[PDB]
Amino acid sequence: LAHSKMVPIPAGVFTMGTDDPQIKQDGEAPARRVTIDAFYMDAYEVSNTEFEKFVNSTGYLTEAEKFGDSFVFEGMLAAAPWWLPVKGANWRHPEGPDSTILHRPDHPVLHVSWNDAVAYCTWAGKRLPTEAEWEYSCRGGLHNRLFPWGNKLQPKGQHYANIWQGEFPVTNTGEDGFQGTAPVDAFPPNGYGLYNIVGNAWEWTSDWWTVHHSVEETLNPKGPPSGKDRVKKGGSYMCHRSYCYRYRCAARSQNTPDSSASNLGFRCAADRLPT
Ligand SMILES: *[C@@H]1O[C@H](CO)[C@@H](O[C@@H]2O[C@H](CO)[C@@H](O)[C@H](O)[C@H]2NC(C)=O)[C@H](O)[C@H]1NC(C)=O
Ligand SMILES: [Sr+2]
Ligand SMILES: [Sr+2]
Repeated sequence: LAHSKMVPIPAGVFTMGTDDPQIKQDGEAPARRVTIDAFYMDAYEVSNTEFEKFVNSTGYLTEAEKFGDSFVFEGMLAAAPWWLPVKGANWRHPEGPDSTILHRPDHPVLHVSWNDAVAYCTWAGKRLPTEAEWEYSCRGGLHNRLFPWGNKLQPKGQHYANIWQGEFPVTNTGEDGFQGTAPVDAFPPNGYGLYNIVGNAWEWTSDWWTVHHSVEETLNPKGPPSGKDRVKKGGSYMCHRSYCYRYRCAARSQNTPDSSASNLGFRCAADRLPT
């Protein structure tokens, strides 16, 4: 297991966003041409084992631990009735006090805030990716497709990402092999070597959130200089077309940087290889 390994994302120009927005309120449009310099992206979402190495090294206490609660999806025991603030829910106890990560060391770390993610990535000699880096990487060398792999949800009748099957929120059939999270190395990689870029855990990016984008061509854009929420990408194991079609690379959502939840993690990026 090399779950802190990075892959080289090649230099290129790509179309960020879409002129066929599916969630218009989220500023998926307009499509815009963005140039990205070559850099490195973590192949995997940061796992419990990998975060535990960080915590072991630094003593870091996450914002959820200090606040004393975090958001948990009701189905596995607020922004929606199915999100409950649970006392003692944190990265070690993802559904609250009497849950554990002992049996899921290779699953993505959860209940990590934007600040927690920055702390980890910087500790690791890395950083968060920008939204544009994240989206470019998500698209995996394909142009204007819905998903990392193309436009079909189940190409060749195969599951390609961990999202919801069944009637949300009452019934998760586990058709794709996982009701909650999957191991960070589950499912096929995309064209650049990334696993679970869409689905599984949401991923923080460095950008402040806005819904107002120009069509001007940009180079290594960093997002707006100010805001109140940071951008997160890719959707999660909770997402279903019926209520939440956010497992597309162009999709985007937000949370305040001190926020944490049972479907939200991250991966790191770097300009160059670290030690
Ligand atoms: C984080 O630190 C803990 C505590 O040191 C590690 O667990 C110990 O690891 C040693 C060495 O393999 C074992 O002999 C002990 O049995 C473990 N102690 C306990 C109380 O579990 C743990 O492996 C570290 N985590 C990571 C991801 O490196
Ligand atoms: Sr699933
Ligand atoms: Sr993901």
